[PDB]
Amino acid sequence: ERLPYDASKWEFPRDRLKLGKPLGQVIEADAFGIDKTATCRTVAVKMLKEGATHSEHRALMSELKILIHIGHHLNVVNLLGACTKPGGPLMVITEFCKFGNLSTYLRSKRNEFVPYKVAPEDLYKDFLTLEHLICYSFQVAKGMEFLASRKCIHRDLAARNILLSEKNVVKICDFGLLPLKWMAPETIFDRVYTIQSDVWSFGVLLWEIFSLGASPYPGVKIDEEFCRRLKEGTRMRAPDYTTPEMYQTMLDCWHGEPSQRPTFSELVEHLGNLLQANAQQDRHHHHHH
Ligand SMILES: COc1cc2nccc(Oc3ccc4c(C(=O)NC5CC5)cccc4c3)c2cc1OC
Repeated sequence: ERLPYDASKWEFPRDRLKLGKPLGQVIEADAFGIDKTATCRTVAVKMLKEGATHSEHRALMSELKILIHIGHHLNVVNLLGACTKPGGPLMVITEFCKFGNLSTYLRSKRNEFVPYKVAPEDLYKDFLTLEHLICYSFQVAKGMEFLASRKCIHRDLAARNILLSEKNVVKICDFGLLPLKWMAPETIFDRVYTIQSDVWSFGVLLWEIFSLGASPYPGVKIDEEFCRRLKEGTRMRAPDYTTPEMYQTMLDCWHGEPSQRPTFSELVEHLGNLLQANAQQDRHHHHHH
């Protein structure tokens, strides 16, 4: 809230928005002239319900200022404008990501997956591959490195909070706002949220990605015994689409001591190298077959 609000730069006229169908509250809409292109654009709008508690108002208002303060980054949902002046409801507008959350998307591609491609490639039009999985991981790491470098803590980093746009570009959203499955031990037992606890979560996210949309800790009940084992040191087993290195990155993220966990910067470099390693390998697979 301390943060300022430049209406000149962000305010957008309400009658320039055509509110469409709901998505989640979040609504799909068309905005005319929302950006320089002065064209029509599909956008996602988060708005307050009729007569919302003045608490929900500043809540959504701070959501808008967080976005304005954080700034722009390709891997973080982009703020396009807002309706804050009197005359209608408060609305925060962001770019639209047509494919939705990464989790649901990955689940829908389980029958359309191959670790890598070889000619004839049309046998794999729009197929998910290891490069895709590692690439999504890389992008989210960069987004997190971006948020972290700004003292911003996600608090709920999971696949459902990752959105997918055109050309396999993923974006982080709903930051700084059961979920026990993504919470680090210290967050559960001490209620402590740090950048390092977001790393633990990144670990669960990795698992989601390499399980192609699976729910973490399958078959396990989330009770006292579950939390205890998390403390004892017990960890999920490798997911079905993981590579050896990736599962170790998960384990690293799930280190008991927060300080011993990798930083998002380290993770960006690591996943970056994995991505290249995979590409080289793929070039060979592709060249000899
Ligand atoms: C096709 O399905 C969807 C596509 C979507 N594409 C883009 C954005 C969507 O919802 C969102 C997600 C996060 C925010 C935040 C925000 O992240 N605020 C925190 C930054 C403080 C602030 C303001 C509006 C938002 C709209 C979408 C929702 C969908 O359905 C659920």
